[PDB]
Formats: sequence, C-alpha cells, structure tokens
Amino acid sequence: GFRKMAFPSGKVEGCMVQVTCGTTTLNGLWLDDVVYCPRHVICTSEDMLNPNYEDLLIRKSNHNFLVQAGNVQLRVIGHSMQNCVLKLKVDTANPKTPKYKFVRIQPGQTFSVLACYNGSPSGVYQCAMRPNFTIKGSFLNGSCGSVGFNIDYDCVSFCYMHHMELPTGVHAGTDLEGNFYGPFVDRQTAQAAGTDTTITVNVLAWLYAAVINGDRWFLNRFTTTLNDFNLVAMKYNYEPLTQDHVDILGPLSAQTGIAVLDMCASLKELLQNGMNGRTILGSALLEDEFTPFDVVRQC
Amino acid sequence: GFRKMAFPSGKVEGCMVQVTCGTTTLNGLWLDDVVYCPRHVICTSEDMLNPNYEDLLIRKSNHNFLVQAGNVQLRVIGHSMQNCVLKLKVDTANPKTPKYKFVRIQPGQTFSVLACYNGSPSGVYQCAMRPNFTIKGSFLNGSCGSVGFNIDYDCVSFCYMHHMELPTGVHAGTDLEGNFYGPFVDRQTAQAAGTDTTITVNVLAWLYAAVINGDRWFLNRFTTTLNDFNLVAMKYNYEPLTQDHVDILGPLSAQTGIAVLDMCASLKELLQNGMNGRTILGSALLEDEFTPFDVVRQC
Ligand SMILES: *[C@@](O)(c1nc2ccccc2s1)[C@H](C[C@@H]1CCNC1=O)NC(=O)[C@@H]1[C@@H]2[C@H](CN1C(=O)[C@@H](NS(C)(=O)=O)C(C)C)C2(C)C
Ligand SMILES: *[C@@](O)(c1nc2ccccc2s1)[C@H](C[C@@H]1CCNC1=O)NC(=O)[C@@H]1[C@@H]2[C@H](CN1C(=O)[C@@H](NS(C)(=O)=O)C(C)C)C2(C)C
Repeated sequence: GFRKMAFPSGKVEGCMVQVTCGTTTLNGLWLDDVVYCPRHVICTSEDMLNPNYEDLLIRKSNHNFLVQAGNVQLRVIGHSMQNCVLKLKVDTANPKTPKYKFVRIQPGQTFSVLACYNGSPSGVYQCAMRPNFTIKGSFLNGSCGSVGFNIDYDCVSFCYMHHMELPTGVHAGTDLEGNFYGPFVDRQTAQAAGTDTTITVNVLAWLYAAVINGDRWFLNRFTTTLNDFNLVAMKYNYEPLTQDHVDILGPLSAQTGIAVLDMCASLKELLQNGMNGRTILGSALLEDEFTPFDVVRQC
Repeated sequence: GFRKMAFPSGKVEGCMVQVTCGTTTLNGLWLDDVVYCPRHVICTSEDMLNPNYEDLLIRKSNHNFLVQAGNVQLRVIGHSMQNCVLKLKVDTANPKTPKYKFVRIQPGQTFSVLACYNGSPSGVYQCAMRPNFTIKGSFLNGSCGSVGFNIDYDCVSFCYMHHMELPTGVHAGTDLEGNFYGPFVDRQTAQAAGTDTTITVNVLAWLYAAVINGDRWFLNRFTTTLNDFNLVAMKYNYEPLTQDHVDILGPLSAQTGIAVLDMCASLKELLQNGMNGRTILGSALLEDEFTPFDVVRQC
C-alpha cells in the first residue's frame, strides 16, 4: 500500500524540554549541554508588533530562563543568540542525545515534524518545504520550538524549528542555525508568502508509486520532450523539471519500466483534461508531498 | 491547520524486537518478560496454503526461536499460543516496558501504526479500523508483527498486530489477544473482505474541523432530522448515524455553534450534488479517517 509516513520520533522525544521566560512558555531542543529555542521566548504579547531582540535580551539574565526537562530543572549557565534562535548552555549534558546533525533542506524536501506543547510531544506528521518556503502543517499556540527532522539510520538530521502561523493559514520557521526559511521575519505583522507552485518531481514520483501499487488508469500511450512538458507545466504553476530530477526518478523508472518522459505525457494530459471524477491512490487530487526518496523508502 | 497525525512512537520503539523461527523473520512486541508475535512465524513459504498450527508448534522447541532485541539475544524459556499469536516468555524483562494495556478498538476507531521491519522501526502513520474490519495501511514483506497503538498520556493502549495483505490491496490483523479483526483466518487464500461503508460520524467531525480551520463554503442554510439524513446516507454506503455519535460530536458542535443536524444537511447536499471541483481542507474527497476525538486532540 501507500501511506504518508513520518520517521520514528523516538530519538527526538528524548531532546524535548520546556523553556520559559517570564509568562512566555515554548519548546526547546536539548542536544548535548545546549538548549536551542526560538528567540521570541524573551517577548511579551505586547512586545511582538516589532521587538528589538538585542535590547530585550539585555535585561534577561540566565535566571530569567526556566528549562524543565520533564520535571527536572536544568541550569542555564550561558546564553547566546544565533540569528532568530536562543542557545542556552546548561550544566547537565543530555544523556539521551542521539547521533545528530544540523542541515538546511531545499524547496521540495520533506521531513517529519514532532509537534510539541509545554515540552510534551503531542504527535508527528510529514510535510514538505513548499517552494515558497512555507509548510502546510498543524500548529496551535505554544507549538513554537517543535522541530522537523529526517533520519539516516543512526543519524537524526535536524532541519526546522517552528516560529509562526502566516495569515494565509500556513506556517513558517527557521533551520537549527536560526536562519528563516524564506523572506520571513519574527514579528507579528501581515507578511504573506508568495504564490505556491507544485513540486513537479514529487507528483511524478507519486504517479510512479501509484503504478507500483496497482492504480494505473491514468497511463497513456504518449511521450513528450523535457522542453515540451516543462513549458506546458509552467503555465499550471508547476516547478520546472530539470534533467537532475529526471535522474533522481531513476530507480522508480527502473522498477516500473516507464520512462520519465512517458510519465510526463500522462501527467500532461491529466493537467489539460483534469482527473474527471477518478482517483489515483485513493486521492482525487495530484499529490506533491512525496519525494522520489520517500517513495523508494516504501519499497 | 489540520494534518493527519500519529501518536509519538517513542515508547513503542523500546518494545520492538526481531523474532525468527528457521528461515522466517518477523517483528515482536516485548512487554515485561513476554514477546508477543504472529503465530505464522513457525511457517515455511510452502506451509501457508493451510497449516495446522497445532502440529507445526509440536516440533518447534524454545531453541527454534531467535529473539534479538537490537543486537542482544533474549532466551525463550516458555512458549504459549493464544488464538493467532505466539507468546514467548523470555528470561530478561524489558527495562523500557511502558505503562500499557491491551484493548479491542471498534469499527471507526483510529490508531497509530509503527511499521517495523527485521525488528527496526521503519516509520509511523495513522489509520482507522474500516467498518469491514480491514485497514488501508502501508505494509511490505516482513512487516508482520508491527503494532497499532493509542496513548492516554502515560498509558500506551495496544490494539493491533499485523498479519496479512488481502487481495483487494488492504491489510488485516489481530488485537493483542490474537483474535482476528474480522472474518479472516491466517492462511494464504483468496479471502476478500466485504463492501466498505463510510464512517459518517468521522466525516461530520472532519467537516467540523474544516469549519474550525476556515474552510466553510460547503455550509448551507438547511437542516434535516436524524431519520431523514440517516436514510439518505444509507443509500450512499454510509455508516448509519446514531444518537450516540451525535452526542460524541458535542464539543465540536459547541466550539462551532453548528447543530449536528445542521451539519448533516450540508453533507446531505454534498452527497446529492457532489463537491463539483472544490476542496475542503485541501482535499477533493470526503475524508472519514478522523474520529471526533482526533479532531478535539488538534484543538
Ligand atoms: C508560537 O507558539 C508562539 N507563541 C508565543 C506567545 C508569546 C510569545 C512568543 C510566542 S511564540 C506561536 C505559534 C503560532 C500560533 C498560531 N499557530 C502557530 O503556529 N507563534 C506565534 O503566535 C507567532 C509569534 C508572534 C506572532 N505569531 C504569529 O504567528 C502571528 N501571525 S503573523 C506570522 O505574525 O502574521 C499570530 C498567529 C497572528 C511571533 C512571530 C513571535
Ligand atoms: C508478513 O510480513 C509475513 N510474511 C511471512 C513470510 C513467511 C512466513 C510468514 C510470514 S508473515 C506478510 C505481510 C504482507 C506481505 C504483503 N504485504 C503484507 O502486509 N504477510 C503475508 O505475506 C501473509 C502471511 C501468509 C500469506 N500472506 C498474505 O498476505 C498473502 N495474501 S492472502 C491474505 O493470503 O490473500 C500474500 C501477500 C499473497 C500469512 C497469511 C500467514
């Protein structure tokens, strides 16, 4: 079968603490003896319109930070400020720190999000970094600080840290070095994201997964060139397919015996004529949240 | 926002072992000093057409069972056979055994599945127990023994253990006492499941979640009685709505200010006239995989 899956969240639960700065309470990541968290923990619900995080960080001393690993208080001994995130050095090192790394995913790359509230893991779901650098996730108040991650067998790659919910209903945050994903800033303002395109490669890899799972009615006897299809897709707000993406689709093209350009033709007529009531993999829409690697992983 | 989420799989990863009986290798659940697993581990790929599990279990001694918790071999000291599952008592008790219970979910109830292969957790996704006692999950060879679970803060409720992939593409298994969910038997035969209905209450709770999230175009100025709507839905292969389900929808009806019967009217015209191209919560289909409790949990 073919489901939307997330990496096992186990290893990340062991790094989930509750950070507080006065009234404000948001989640933090405890890796080794450092606790990474959004810098807007030093803010009040009235110091959000436009806060100078440099002057706000002046008055805040180590004792203004309450890190609580479950029911056990860690001691903030030092505090740094990398980009939009705080970095509170603590006395104890995490005995549960797994083999980890800090990465920056690209538009189209998917990762699991362990949504936490008050330091407690609430649940896990999978999202892609939309080409407009936003995520269509599930966050409420107090979710800030929840992280996005992928796993390389032993190694947990961290790629996201939640910050805000944009006007259009979608979410935005940073990588683990504090740099925002996109043109966003950490302030309460009407800062809407641009127009969203569809990750073409991710839909082709989904149709490849669909063929592998038995749903193959959409398949036509046609072909098209990369120049031909790419120019057709561009009109429908689709991520321009490159020869790189074609190669990434390799193992799927091999498993299925269907050329990448043969698959682009079936998609081309699907864009021109619509799905007309029918369903692919039990979905009445063209799903782009699955990378070629996501599909291979489920085979 | 509104995503399909699974409970944090952490606590379950600590109970995931690799069980082997000759050539055959499938996953097992190590709770306290007992390892629960599907009884068809004692089978060969030629002893599946119709195997007498009583006579097959005769020749198999404790030393024919290789339980490997990661890289550490446990010692099978005793072996029982509750319904379709084996129960191998081991020397060491699991130091990571969480507060757990064994439950039997009902058609309509959803749970997280931690899909394991060779004792290793491969990933987690959420499914409901379809009214025809099958699950639309994601399983390959060696996935048998992967468990389905819900969490009550401290307490992990176990409700499923994978056994097979039915002809129609969907999966079927047992509860943790070995009893199959549905009319299925553990043998390799053409045993297709009946016609599937739609969990009406789960769609109403999804439209309630949709209203809470801003998508509310489907809402009409009409109403209907429980007798009226229920008889209309029955024609479209829908689970007959009971007054119990109406009460369960309570907190959602309260959050939204929309009566349960007002919501059934919008669904009634949606069934009669179709969605005509439009999308609710970014879905071009009526989604029934979310219980009222699933929706409350994300609020
Ligand atoms: C996050 O959990 C935080 N809450 C608080 C509360 C007080 C002080 C600091 C923080 S961080 C929260 C999560 C989002 C709430 C709605 N769903 C979420 O994902 N983040 C916010 O509320 C951020 C936060 C301030 C304002 N805010 C917003 O997202 C606002 N939208 S916006 C992008 O500014 O248009 C708000 C929801 C209208 C900052 C940006 C620091
Ligand atoms: C499960 O992992 C097992 N594999 C083996 C191999 C040897 C011995 C025992 C087992 S249990 C496996 C998982 C399914 C494979 C396809 N995707 C899955 O979810 N289960 C099976 O292969 C079961 C197993 C024997 C036959 N089988 C089937 O599902 C067959 N379909 S059926 C329901 O019999 O129509 C097969 C896929 C055609 C039993 C039932 C013991």
